[PDB]
Amino acid sequence: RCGEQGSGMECPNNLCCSQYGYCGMGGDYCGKGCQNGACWTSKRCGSQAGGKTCPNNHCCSQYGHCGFGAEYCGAGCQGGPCRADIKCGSQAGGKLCPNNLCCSQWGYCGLGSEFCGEGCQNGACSTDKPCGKDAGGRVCTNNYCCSKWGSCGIGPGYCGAGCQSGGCDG
Amino acid sequence: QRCGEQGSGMECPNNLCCSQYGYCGMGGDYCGKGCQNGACWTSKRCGSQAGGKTCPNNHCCSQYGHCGFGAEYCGAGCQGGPCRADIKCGSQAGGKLCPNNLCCSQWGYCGLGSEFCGEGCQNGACSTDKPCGKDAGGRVCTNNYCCSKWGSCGIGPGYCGAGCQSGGCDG
Ligand SMILES: CC(=O)N[C@H]1[C@@H](OC(=O)NCCCOCCOCCOCCCNC(=O)O[C@H]2O[C@H](CO)[C@@H](O)[C@H](O)[C@H]2NC(C)=O)O[C@H](CO)[C@@H](O)[C@@H]1O
Ligand SMILES: CC(=O)N[C@H]1[C@@H](OC(=O)NCCCOCCOCCOCCCNC(=O)O[C@H]2O[C@H](CO)[C@@H](O)[C@H](O)[C@H]2NC(C)=O)O[C@H](CO)[C@@H](O)[C@@H]1O
Repeated sequence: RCGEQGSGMECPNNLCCSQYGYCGMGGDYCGKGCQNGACWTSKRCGSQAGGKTCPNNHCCSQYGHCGFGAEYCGAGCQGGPCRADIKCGSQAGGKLCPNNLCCSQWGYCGLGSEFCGEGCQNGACSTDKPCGKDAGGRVCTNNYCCSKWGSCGIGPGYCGAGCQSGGCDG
Repeated sequence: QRCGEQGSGMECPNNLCCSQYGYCGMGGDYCGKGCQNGACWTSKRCGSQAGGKTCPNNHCCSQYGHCGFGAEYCGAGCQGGPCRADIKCGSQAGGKLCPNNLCCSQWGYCGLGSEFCGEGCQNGACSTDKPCGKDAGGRVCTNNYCCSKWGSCGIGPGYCGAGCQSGGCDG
């Protein structure tokens, strides 16, 4: 299942999540009731939608609609994989990258070893620095949960029993 | 309920990692060894370097065939996903299809949204929903989409199952 019926799961290759939480293509999926993917009626995002982000890594246009191509990812792009470089980190007042993108040592948002590897400042860093009581009490970035084992992440093993800090369950 | 191979190739929201066990999260247990999609610490391979495989989660395929985001991945040499360069398609570019079900606009560019998927859309996830099959003079869908017994194009058991007239029907 996808969307609401499956913890916000998204379909592969821009397939549409129907109102019943099934992946497909055509009116019964992409038409009325479409939850995510290549929905015929584009989702709202950005300033026009209270800062809401686009699903499926779609770009948020200057008009607050989700999609792909120059009109969405080009000039005035508000979110998603915008064509413009996106600044983050201590170079930009500690600004986080949206959608868990990694902030590189240089203060740019992205994914891949150049971003998530050595010097990664926030997001889905691969550096896996220890947190919690055995790490001076370092809290994770992005409000990620610090597990009882002193590692940062999201999931029952991080946010559940023994969660030391972050988005711990409650 | 599950992601990855445990959940019909399902993908996590917001680049969350699908663990080797088909659950969504962040950190080593999900993004580390066994990660299936999302922000895997070891980026998936794509493009020419990997048999033309496309990146999951709509990540960019860099010139070197690794999945990710940023100028290094979506900029110069980008082979797939939301590349920064405009992507040509349709009659303007020899009837080329768009990847990942993206719509080919009236102008022959790949994208998503009404400008691309609306009037004049040539292939991909067009919202124009033009008829197919016995009542459309035997016309077939683009992208090898299934034509349902009802005469509409799509993918799913209602389109590809019983009564399927053309496309990638079941069997
Ligand atoms: C982006 C956005 O948020 N769009 C909204 C918004 O949509 C619009 O506002 N649409 C207005 C239609 C666009 O008309 C505005 C004029 O644009 C000026 C530029 O010239 C227009 C035609 C030439 N553009 C063109 O041919 O673009 C193509 O080629 C370009 C290369 O030159 C390429 O960069 C573009 O990506 C191409 N665009 C397509 C669709 O192929 O509201 C809609 C209704 O709620 C909504 O559905 C839509 O999602
Ligand atoms: C990371 C970053 O912030 N890049 C920024 C940043 O870029 C720079 O600062 N670039 C200037 C030089 C970078 O600083 C040099 C030190 O960093 C070294 C990083 O290591 C790069 C080594 C080459 N990597 C490589 O080949 O990766 C490929 O193979 C890897 C191993 O298999 C694999 O993990 C990668 O995924 C591969 N990369 C790609 C793109 O496929 O600012 C730019 C604006 O000025 C901005 O556009 C750019 O996005």
